[PDB]
Amino acid sequence: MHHHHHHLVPRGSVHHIKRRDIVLKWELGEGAFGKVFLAECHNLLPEQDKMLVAVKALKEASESARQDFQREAELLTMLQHQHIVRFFGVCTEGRPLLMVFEYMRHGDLNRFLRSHGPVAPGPLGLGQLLAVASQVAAGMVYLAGLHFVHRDLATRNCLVGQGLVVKIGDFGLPIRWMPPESILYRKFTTESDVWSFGVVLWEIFTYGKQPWYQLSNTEAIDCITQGRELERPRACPPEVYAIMRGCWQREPQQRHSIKDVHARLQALAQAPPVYLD
Ligand SMILES: CC(C)n1cc(C(=O)c2cncc(NC(=O)Cc3ccc(Cl)cc3)c2)c2c(N)ncnc21
Repeated sequence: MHHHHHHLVPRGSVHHIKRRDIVLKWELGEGAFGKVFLAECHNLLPEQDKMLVAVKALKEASESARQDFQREAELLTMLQHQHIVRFFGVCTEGRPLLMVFEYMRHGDLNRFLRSHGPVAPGPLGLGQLLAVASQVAAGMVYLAGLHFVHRDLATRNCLVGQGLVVKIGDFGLPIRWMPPESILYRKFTTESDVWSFGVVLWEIFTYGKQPWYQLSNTEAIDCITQGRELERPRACPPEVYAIMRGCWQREPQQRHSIKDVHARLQALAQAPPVYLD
Protein backbone atom coordinates (compact mmCIF):
# COMPACT_ATOMS: atom_id res chain seq x y z
CA MET A 1 0.00 0.00 0.00
CA HIS A 2 2.71 2.53 1.08
CA HIS A 3 5.62 0.34 -0.23
CA HIS A 4 6.32 2.86 -3.07
CA HIS A 5 6.97 5.50 -0.33
CA HIS A 6 9.61 3.30 1.54
CA HIS A 7 12.47 5.74 0.71
CA LEU A 8 10.47 8.27 2.77
CA VAL A 9 11.43 7.62 6.39
CA PRO A 10 9.49 9.79 8.92
CA ARG A 11 11.47 12.12 11.29
CA GLY A 12 8.90 12.40 14.05
CA SER A 13 5.90 10.96 15.72
CA VAL A 14 2.34 11.72 14.66
CA HIS A 15 0.28 14.28 16.60
CA HIS A 16 -2.29 12.58 18.90
CA ILE A 17 -5.71 14.14 19.56
CA LYS A 18 -7.92 13.08 22.47
CA ARG A 19 -11.24 11.54 21.37
CA ARG A 20 -13.23 13.93 23.63
CA ASP A 21 -11.60 16.86 21.79
CA ILE A 22 -13.37 15.86 18.53
CA VAL A 23 -17.10 16.63 18.19
CA LEU A 24 -18.60 15.12 15.02
CA LYS A 25 -21.13 17.18 13.08
CA TRP A 26 -22.25 15.54 9.84
CA GLU A 27 -20.90 13.36 7.04
CA LEU A 28 -19.08 15.11 4.12
CA GLY A 29 -18.68 11.90 2.05
CA GLU A 30 -17.48 8.27 2.08
CA GLY A 31 -16.03 5.74 -0.41
CA ALA A 32 -12.50 4.69 0.65
CA PHE A 33 -12.15 3.26 4.24
CA GLY A 34 -14.42 4.99 5.06
CA LYS A 35 -16.57 8.00 6.01
CA VAL A 36 -15.47 11.67 6.19
CA PHE A 37 -17.14 14.00 8.74
CA LEU A 38 -17.13 17.69 9.44
CA ALA A 39 -16.23 18.10 13.13
CA GLU A 40 -15.21 20.65 15.73
CA CYS A 41 -11.77 20.08 17.28
CA HIS A 42 -10.82 21.50 20.69
CA ASN A 43 -7.31 22.25 22.09
CA LEU A 44 -5.63 21.82 18.70
CA LEU A 45 -4.36 25.42 18.12
CA PRO A 46 -3.45 27.53 21.23
CA GLU A 47 -5.29 30.80 20.28
CA GLN A 48 -8.60 29.20 19.20
CA ASP A 49 -10.95 27.29 21.57
CA LYS A 50 -12.51 25.28 18.73
CA MET A 51 -12.12 25.01 15.00
CA LEU A 52 -13.63 23.07 12.14
CA VAL A 53 -11.81 19.94 10.84
CA ALA A 54 -12.54 17.03 8.49
CA VAL A 55 -12.28 13.63 10.14
CA LYS A 56 -11.73 10.34 8.33
CA ALA A 57 -12.93 7.32 10.30
CA LEU A 58 -11.13 4.04 9.50
CA LYS A 59 -13.54 1.08 8.95
CA GLU A 60 -11.24 -1.98 9.51
CA ALA A 61 -9.92 -3.46 12.83
CA SER A 62 -7.89 -5.41 11.36
CA GLU A 63 -4.92 -5.68 12.34
CA SER A 64 -3.09 -5.24 8.98
CA ALA A 65 -4.98 -1.95 8.30
CA ARG A 66 -3.88 -0.62 11.77
CA GLN A 67 -0.21 -0.93 10.62
CA ASP A 68 -1.16 0.73 7.28
CA PHE A 69 -2.93 3.49 9.33
CA GLN A 70 0.20 4.28 11.44
CA ARG A 71 2.44 4.26 8.30
CA GLU A 72 0.05 6.54 6.40
CA ALA A 73 -0.21 8.91 9.41
CA GLU A 74 3.61 9.10 9.68
CA LEU A 75 3.86 9.94 5.95
CA LEU A 76 1.05 12.58 6.08
CA THR A 77 2.74 14.26 9.08
CA MET A 78 5.79 14.87 6.75
CA LEU A 79 3.66 16.74 4.14
CA GLN A 80 3.77 20.42 5.03
CA HIS A 81 2.99 22.88 2.26
CA GLN A 82 0.53 25.69 1.49
CA HIS A 83 -1.01 23.61 -1.34
CA ILE A 84 -1.10 20.14 0.28
CA VAL A 85 -4.07 19.26 2.55
CA ARG A 86 -3.01 19.90 6.16
CA PHE A 87 -2.90 16.80 8.38
CA PHE A 88 -3.50 17.52 12.09
CA GLY A 89 -3.00 14.05 13.53
CA VAL A 90 -4.84 10.96 14.70
CA CYS A 91 -7.12 9.73 17.41
CA THR A 92 -6.18 6.17 18.37
CA GLU A 93 -8.14 6.04 21.69
CA GLY A 94 -10.80 3.39 21.11
CA ARG A 95 -12.68 2.65 17.87
CA PRO A 96 -12.96 3.79 15.09
CA LEU A 97 -9.44 5.18 14.46
CA LEU A 98 -9.59 8.77 13.22
CA MET A 99 -7.42 10.94 10.97
CA VAL A 100 -7.93 14.71 11.25
CA PHE A 101 -7.40 17.26 8.44
CA GLU A 102 -7.88 21.05 8.09
CA TYR A 103 -11.46 21.62 6.82
CA MET A 104 -11.75 23.06 3.27
CA ARG A 105 -15.13 24.77 3.15
CA HIS A 106 -15.79 24.70 -0.60
CA GLY A 107 -15.17 20.94 -0.92
CA ASP A 108 -13.63 19.05 -3.82
CA LEU A 109 -12.32 20.92 -6.84
CA ASN A 110 -14.14 18.74 -9.38
CA ARG A 111 -17.56 19.62 -7.91
CA PHE A 112 -16.41 23.27 -7.54
CA LEU A 113 -15.46 23.49 -11.25
CA ARG A 114 -18.77 21.87 -12.36
CA SER A 115 -20.81 24.27 -10.17
CA HIS A 116 -18.90 27.42 -11.33
CA GLY A 117 -19.04 26.65 -15.06
CA PRO A 118 -20.44 28.68 -18.01
CA VAL A 119 -17.74 32.22 -2.58
CA ALA A 120 -18.82 34.52 -5.47
CA PRO A 121 -21.15 32.47 -7.78
CA GLY A 122 -21.01 32.49 -11.59
CA PRO A 123 -18.59 31.15 -14.27
CA LEU A 124 -14.90 31.17 -13.28
CA GLY A 125 -12.87 33.57 -15.39
CA LEU A 126 -9.54 32.83 -17.12
CA GLY A 127 -7.58 34.50 -14.26
CA GLN A 128 -9.34 32.29 -11.68
CA LEU A 129 -8.78 29.07 -13.71
CA LEU A 130 -5.06 29.97 -14.01
CA ALA A 131 -4.90 30.69 -10.22
CA VAL A 132 -6.40 27.22 -9.53
CA ALA A 133 -3.93 25.55 -11.94
CA SER A 134 -0.92 27.43 -10.48
CA GLN A 135 -1.81 26.32 -6.95
CA VAL A 136 -2.13 22.62 -7.89
CA ALA A 137 1.18 22.93 -9.77
CA ALA A 138 2.81 24.48 -6.64
CA GLY A 139 1.69 21.47 -4.59
CA MET A 140 3.12 19.10 -7.21
CA VAL A 141 6.50 20.97 -7.20
CA TYR A 142 6.59 20.35 -3.42
CA LEU A 143 5.78 16.61 -3.80
CA ALA A 144 8.42 16.17 -6.53
CA GLY A 145 10.99 17.82 -4.22
CA LEU A 146 10.21 15.19 -1.55
CA HIS A 147 10.36 12.34 -4.12
CA PHE A 148 6.64 11.73 -3.22
CA VAL A 149 4.74 10.16 -6.19
CA HIS A 150 1.02 10.91 -5.82
CA ARG A 151 -0.35 8.36 -8.41
CA ASP A 152 -3.92 9.73 -8.49
CA LEU A 153 -3.76 13.41 -9.22
CA ALA A 154 -7.21 14.59 -10.40
CA THR A 155 -9.48 17.53 -9.54
CA ARG A 156 -11.69 15.16 -7.45
CA ASN A 157 -8.59 14.82 -5.17
CA CYS A 158 -8.12 18.59 -4.69
CA LEU A 159 -9.99 20.79 -2.20
CA VAL A 160 -11.06 24.42 -2.29
CA GLY A 161 -11.00 26.58 0.82
CA GLN A 162 -11.64 30.16 1.93
CA GLY A 163 -10.43 32.70 -0.67
CA LEU A 164 -10.18 29.98 -3.36
CA VAL A 165 -7.08 28.41 -1.78
CA VAL A 166 -6.58 25.02 -3.49
CA LYS A 167 -4.88 22.05 -1.85
CA ILE A 168 -4.02 18.51 -3.01
CA GLY A 169 -5.10 15.40 -1.16
CA ASP A 170 -6.10 11.82 -2.03
CA PHE A 171 -9.61 10.75 -1.01
CA GLY A 172 -9.64 7.35 -2.77
CA LEU A 173 -7.44 2.54 -11.48
CA PRO A 174 -7.74 6.24 -12.59
CA ILE A 175 -6.90 5.18 -16.15
CA ARG A 176 -8.14 8.35 -17.85
CA TRP A 177 -5.47 10.42 -16.02
CA MET A 178 -2.62 7.97 -16.59
CA PRO A 179 0.16 7.92 -19.18
CA PRO A 180 0.80 4.78 -21.27
CA GLU A 181 3.66 3.50 -19.04
CA SER A 182 1.44 3.62 -15.93
CA ILE A 183 -1.44 1.84 -17.72
CA LEU A 184 0.77 -0.82 -19.30
CA TYR A 185 3.61 -1.31 -16.82
CA ARG A 186 2.32 0.24 -13.54
CA LYS A 187 5.34 2.61 -13.66
CA PHE A 188 4.44 5.54 -11.36
CA THR A 189 7.03 8.31 -11.20
CA THR A 190 7.45 12.08 -11.00
CA GLU A 191 6.96 11.97 -14.83
CA SER A 192 3.63 10.09 -14.67
CA ASP A 193 2.50 12.66 -12.09
CA VAL A 194 3.36 15.48 -14.54
CA TRP A 195 1.27 13.76 -17.24
CA SER A 196 -1.69 13.57 -14.74
CA PHE A 197 -1.11 17.27 -13.98
CA GLY A 198 -1.58 18.01 -17.72
CA VAL A 199 -4.90 16.07 -17.53
CA VAL A 200 -5.84 18.12 -14.39
CA LEU A 201 -5.13 21.31 -16.47
CA TRP A 202 -7.51 19.88 -19.12
CA GLU A 203 -10.17 19.23 -16.40
CA ILE A 204 -9.77 22.81 -15.09
CA PHE A 205 -10.20 24.28 -18.59
CA THR A 206 -13.25 22.09 -19.34
CA TYR A 207 -14.85 23.00 -15.95
CA GLY A 208 -14.49 19.45 -14.58
CA LYS A 209 -15.55 17.27 -17.52
CA GLN A 210 -14.19 13.70 -17.42
CA PRO A 211 -11.09 13.17 -19.67
CA TRP A 212 -12.02 11.12 -22.78
CA TYR A 213 -15.73 11.56 -21.84
CA GLN A 214 -16.69 10.54 -25.41
CA LEU A 215 -15.13 7.03 -24.82
CA SER A 216 -15.90 3.91 -22.73
CA ASN A 217 -13.24 2.79 -20.18
CA THR A 218 -11.94 0.20 -22.71
CA GLU A 219 -11.83 2.70 -25.60
CA ALA A 220 -9.99 5.20 -23.35
CA ILE A 221 -7.30 2.62 -22.39
CA ASP A 222 -6.79 1.84 -26.08
CA CYS A 223 -6.67 5.56 -27.11
CA ILE A 224 -4.08 6.40 -24.40
CA THR A 225 -1.93 3.34 -25.24
CA GLN A 226 -2.08 4.31 -28.97
CA GLY A 227 -0.98 7.87 -28.19
CA ARG A 228 -4.03 10.01 -29.07
CA GLU A 229 -4.02 13.41 -27.27
CA LEU A 230 -6.87 15.11 -25.49
CA GLU A 231 -8.38 17.94 -27.54
CA ARG A 232 -7.77 21.59 -26.70
CA PRO A 233 -10.70 22.85 -24.52
CA ARG A 234 -12.73 25.79 -25.83
CA ALA A 235 -11.79 27.95 -22.73
CA CYS A 236 -8.08 27.05 -23.06
CA PRO A 237 -5.71 29.72 -24.51
CA PRO A 238 -2.89 28.49 -26.83
CA GLU A 239 -0.29 29.18 -24.10
CA VAL A 240 -2.06 26.79 -21.72
CA TYR A 241 -2.57 24.07 -24.33
CA ALA A 242 1.24 24.19 -24.96
CA ILE A 243 1.70 23.38 -21.23
CA MET A 244 -0.69 20.39 -21.52
CA ARG A 245 1.21 19.10 -24.61
CA GLY A 246 4.51 19.43 -22.72
CA CYS A 247 3.12 17.24 -19.90
CA TRP A 248 1.88 14.67 -22.48
CA GLN A 249 5.07 13.78 -24.28
CA ARG A 250 4.98 9.99 -24.87
CA GLU A 251 8.58 9.55 -23.64
CA PRO A 252 8.65 10.23 -19.85
CA GLN A 253 12.12 11.86 -20.03
CA GLN A 254 10.85 14.38 -22.63
CA ARG A 255 8.00 15.68 -20.42
CA HIS A 256 8.36 19.16 -19.01
CA SER A 257 9.42 19.41 -15.38
CA ILE A 258 6.76 20.38 -12.86
CA LYS A 259 9.01 23.31 -11.72
CA ASP A 260 8.83 24.78 -15.26
CA VAL A 261 5.09 24.05 -15.63
CA HIS A 262 4.42 25.79 -12.29
CA ALA A 263 6.66 28.81 -13.25
CA ARG A 264 4.82 29.12 -16.62
CA LEU A 265 1.39 28.98 -14.88
CA GLN A 266 2.51 31.59 -12.27
CA ALA A 267 3.52 33.94 -15.12
CA LEU A 268 0.18 33.39 -16.89
CA ALA A 269 -1.84 33.73 -13.62
CA GLN A 270 -0.16 37.08 -12.80
CA ALA A 271 -0.80 38.29 -16.43
CA PRO A 272 -3.37 36.55 -17.75
CA PRO A 273 -3.31 36.18 -21.63
CA VAL A 274 -5.99 38.17 -23.51
CA TYR A 275 -8.09 35.22 -24.72
CA LEU A 276 -11.82 34.93 -25.45
CA ASP A 277 -13.50 31.75 -26.83
C1 LIG B 1 -14.01 15.76 -0.36
C2 LIG B 1 -14.39 15.64 1.10
C3 LIG B 1 -15.07 14.33 1.48
N1 LIG B 1 -13.17 15.92 1.93
C4 LIG B 1 -12.08 15.15 2.19
C5 LIG B 1 -11.19 15.83 3.07
C6 LIG B 1 -9.86 15.35 3.47
O1 LIG B 1 -9.01 16.18 3.74
C7 LIG B 1 -9.50 13.93 3.41
C8 LIG B 1 -10.44 12.87 3.33
N2 LIG B 1 -10.06 11.58 3.36
C9 LIG B 1 -8.75 11.22 3.26
C10 LIG B 1 -7.77 12.24 3.24
N3 LIG B 1 -6.43 11.81 3.07
C11 LIG B 1 -5.57 12.46 2.21
O2 LIG B 1 -5.87 13.46 1.56
C12 LIG B 1 -4.20 11.79 2.16
C13 LIG B 1 -3.18 12.56 1.34
C14 LIG B 1 -2.88 13.89 1.61
C15 LIG B 1 -1.93 14.57 0.79
C16 LIG B 1 -1.35 13.83 -0.26
CL1 LIG B 1 -0.22 14.67 -1.30
C17 LIG B 1 -1.66 12.52 -0.53
C18 LIG B 1 -2.59 11.84 0.31
C19 LIG B 1 -8.16 13.55 3.43
C20 LIG B 1 -11.80 17.16 3.23
C21 LIG B 1 -11.44 18.33 3.90
N4 LIG B 1 -10.25 18.45 4.54
N5 LIG B 1 -12.32 19.39 3.87
C22 LIG B 1 -13.50 19.29 3.22
N6 LIG B 1 -13.86 18.18 2.53
C23 LIG B 1 -13.05 17.13 2.52
